[PDB]
Amino acid sequence: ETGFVNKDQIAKDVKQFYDQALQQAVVDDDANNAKAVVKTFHETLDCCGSSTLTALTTSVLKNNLCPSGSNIISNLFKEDCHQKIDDLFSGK
Amino acid sequence: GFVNKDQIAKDVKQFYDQALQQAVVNNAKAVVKTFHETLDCCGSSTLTALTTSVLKNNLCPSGSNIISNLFKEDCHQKIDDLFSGK
Repeated sequence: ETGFVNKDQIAKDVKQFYDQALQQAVVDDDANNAKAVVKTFHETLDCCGSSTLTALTTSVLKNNLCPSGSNIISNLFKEDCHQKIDDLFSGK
Repeated sequence: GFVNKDQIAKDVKQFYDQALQQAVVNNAKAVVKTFHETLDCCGSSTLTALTTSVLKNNLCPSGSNIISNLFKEDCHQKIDDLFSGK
């Protein structure tokens, strides 16, 4: 209900939703929707991968799930998607 | 343990709507501006009066693109698009 949505919980749920989509996008060759979801998160939030899934990030990059210009080294110097999700809900 | 796409999209729209209300009347202005800039939108078709205030109070980013699609691609649509992968 509008007026009762908790910030910590919604941020947790969005991070979980993202992690679910990323895991499926990597493992499921027919997961056209999951791949589209993570591509949209990555482009919208300017991120690639998450801190809970660091061992996946190179597979994520290889399979063109991150925006142009994203690469292994450059991504190490960027915040991960979970931090970007926190920033969104915190207004930073 | 799965987060349902429709439920989380609904929750995020409600989170935005509350921030919009609070901003027009805390950190609500920063939250609204962040949503607007990140999602490339500036209000909601369901909250037209609040949308007017956003435009009068510089809480919306620049672009003919934003304005041409003010309600055609509003923040609720952008939130839907985020969770649906469009």
